[PDB]
Amino acid sequence: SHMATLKVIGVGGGGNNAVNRMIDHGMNNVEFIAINTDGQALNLSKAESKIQIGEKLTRGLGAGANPEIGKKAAEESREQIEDAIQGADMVFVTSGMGGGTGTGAAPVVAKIAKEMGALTVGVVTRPFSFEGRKRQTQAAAGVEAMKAAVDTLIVIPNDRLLDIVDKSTPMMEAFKEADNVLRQGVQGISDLIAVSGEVNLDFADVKTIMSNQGSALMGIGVSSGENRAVEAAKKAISSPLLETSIVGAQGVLMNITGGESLSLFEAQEAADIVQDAADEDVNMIFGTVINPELQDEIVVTVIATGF
Ligand SMILES: Nc1nc2c(ncn2[C@@H]2O[C@H](COP(=O)(O)CP(=O)(O)O)[C@@H](O)[C@H]2O)c(=O)[nH]1
Ligand SMILES: [K+]
Repeated sequence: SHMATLKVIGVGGGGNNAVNRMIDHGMNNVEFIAINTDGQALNLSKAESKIQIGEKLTRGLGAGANPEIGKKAAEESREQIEDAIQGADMVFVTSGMGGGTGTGAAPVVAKIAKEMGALTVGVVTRPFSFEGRKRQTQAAAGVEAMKAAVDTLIVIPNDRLLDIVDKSTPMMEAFKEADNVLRQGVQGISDLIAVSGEVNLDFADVKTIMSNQGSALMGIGVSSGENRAVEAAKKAISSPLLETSIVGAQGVLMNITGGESLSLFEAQEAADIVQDAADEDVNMIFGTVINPELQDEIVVTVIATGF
């Protein structure tokens, strides 16, 4: 009764890319769905479920950077999108904003998922500044449309990738770092749903922290040794890639996983790190999992909303 069905939906080129790379990484008990106008992109997708939208509009090509085409394509394929989502308790929609299919279709996909009762999370990118103003303006319109259609939204400005690379870092490695935001969020929620805790949080706690909230932060931190709880908590909340930082969070789900050495003192330390960084009076849903396979490692999972 506890095993909520999670689906990750990539919409458009960048979304499809993220799905392919997450499948390559390995991720079980999550169903992947690839949605695109671009038939050739879908032919290369590794997702078990593929939905080609807008064939009568685009003749099987991509949207050619036109959000109107992405929106029309998704609206006309509503039933096929519904069929793929059916059964979902939680849907993550990922897309690169600024082109046509992601910008236009991802908000339609999210609205369909929300009206099917799924807890609906968007994780989307904004374009690099070097792509120019029209891409950014189109992306802004997509982001606003996404915000209206999801329960929670995580935006990754691609310009932040320029903050974490050196002059040689392969573009594909930078893209994998952006992928981690979505992948680790999904994994942390999957683990929370599946693993019974000593202070047990479940999918109903996820729904409470995320339903109808707007901006969100999802983070995981892992540390060991001295100060592990503080360091893990800091890692969970500190991503350089996020538009929405922890500052201003008024609601937090925090789950700590450790071995039998997990101390009460360090749990409070981790909670205090999150509360202080939010710089608000935070309402916390606190959970603890004891994994005796763990020795000195501690894992802190954070979901923050209420901005
Ligand atoms: N981090 C990241 N950003 C991407 C990727 N592909 C594309 N983008 C970005 O997503 C934007 C839209 O590209 P797209 O290929 O998704 C256009 P469409 O949705 O029409 O297919 C691009 O302008 C670019 O900013 C990607 O794999 N990783
Ligand atoms: K649980």
